[PDB]
Amino acid sequence: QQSTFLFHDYETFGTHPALDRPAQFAAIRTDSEFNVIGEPEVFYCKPADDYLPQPGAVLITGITPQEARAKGENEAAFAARIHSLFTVPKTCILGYNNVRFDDEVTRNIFYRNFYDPYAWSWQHDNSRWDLLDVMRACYALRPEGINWPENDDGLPSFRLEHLTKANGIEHDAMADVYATIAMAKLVKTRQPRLFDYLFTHRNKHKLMALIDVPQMKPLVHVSGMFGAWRGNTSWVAPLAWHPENRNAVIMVDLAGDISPLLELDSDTLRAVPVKLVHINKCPVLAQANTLRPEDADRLGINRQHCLDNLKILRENPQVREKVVAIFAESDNVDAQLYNGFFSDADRAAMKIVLETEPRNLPALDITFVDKRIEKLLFNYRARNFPGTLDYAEQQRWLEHRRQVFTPEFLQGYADELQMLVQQYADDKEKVALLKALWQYADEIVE
Ligand SMILES: [Mg+2]
Repeated sequence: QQSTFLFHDYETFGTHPALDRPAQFAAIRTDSEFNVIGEPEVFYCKPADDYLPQPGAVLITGITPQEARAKGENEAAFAARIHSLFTVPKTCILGYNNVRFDDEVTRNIFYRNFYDPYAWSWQHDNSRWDLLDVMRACYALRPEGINWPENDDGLPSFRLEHLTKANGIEHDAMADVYATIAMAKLVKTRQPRLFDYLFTHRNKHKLMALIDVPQMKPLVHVSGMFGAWRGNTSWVAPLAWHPENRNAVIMVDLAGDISPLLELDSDTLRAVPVKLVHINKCPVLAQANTLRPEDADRLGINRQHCLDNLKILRENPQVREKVVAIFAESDNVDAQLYNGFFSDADRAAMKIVLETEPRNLPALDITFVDKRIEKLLFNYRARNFPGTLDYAEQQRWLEHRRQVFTPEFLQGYADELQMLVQQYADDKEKVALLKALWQYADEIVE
């Protein structure tokens, strides 16, 4: 294989990557230089009948539940197609905001449909990357040559549509994917060394090399959690590694007020200028001098304050033990991805479910230990393969739907639609989508 990039993007029916359902996936493969080498891959996911989309999401995407249902395949087949693209060897799977959103959608789709939620991103020399934190890093650290738009609040905006507009990039189903490729080419051209640096440091071992806990060696870190008001940037120092999470290091934000850290106990601590950096999540980290004096000035970052805090922290190493202590501590199976890793035996069993013909599942005679699996398998069969359900199973599914579609939920859904149709009365496209959402809800739930 040669190294490739797979740019992708989901449209979904709501904001929650587990509890809302996907609507559409789009992707295209490029070579290592961002030349398109594949065909556009665009397809839909039929939503199961235990779900109503968030009206807000449909207003954004323009994709109705009727359209995804008519054009889509079941989530099992949707998952299969995405897994086949993602597991091509030597693929860097990337998008725009995928680390915090799309990748969580992928993990949950794989989880619900009996794929490994994690292996795709690293096996066969694969990786992931995310152009959102690349753009944020450019603004903070190397803003030359790119136009940086402000939003209506007066803050720098990193919405993809704003950055393409501001930089002369033309921006159907493939719009977002092609815009993301355009942004990658933009940074590679205008900030070549930073682009190379950020690409190389997507690798967790390269990130590890930057981390010197004994010395509390300061680093620049660009993170959306720091806020657009300071260009999402600060100087941080590593205090300790997370006592449970092998991939998380506990950083102190040196720009913060460290008083609570010094003069408060770990229980009270559990603002507090502590954050986890997850080395498997493409965090932006670099040597402290990567943030140049002019840019620190521009972003309002106070170097002396950071250095004074760093000095205090180094002179008080008992703070390390303190922060380690901080981190030393629903019944919906769809929400339970992070309730733990499955055992080896359970993954083996789940693989048999995956590789068994849907018509043969009712007679499958395997054993699971993890308590999530019985429910995962029932939902998987009832959502994807409802013609294979026996009478008792149909009754179970009917009860499931009744438990989702509570009186409070249905009333609130009707209320939201009626509110939105008044609010958007002058937008004829939106009014039409809302009427479609009402009609779908009438069919599914009333
Ligand atoms: Mg997106």
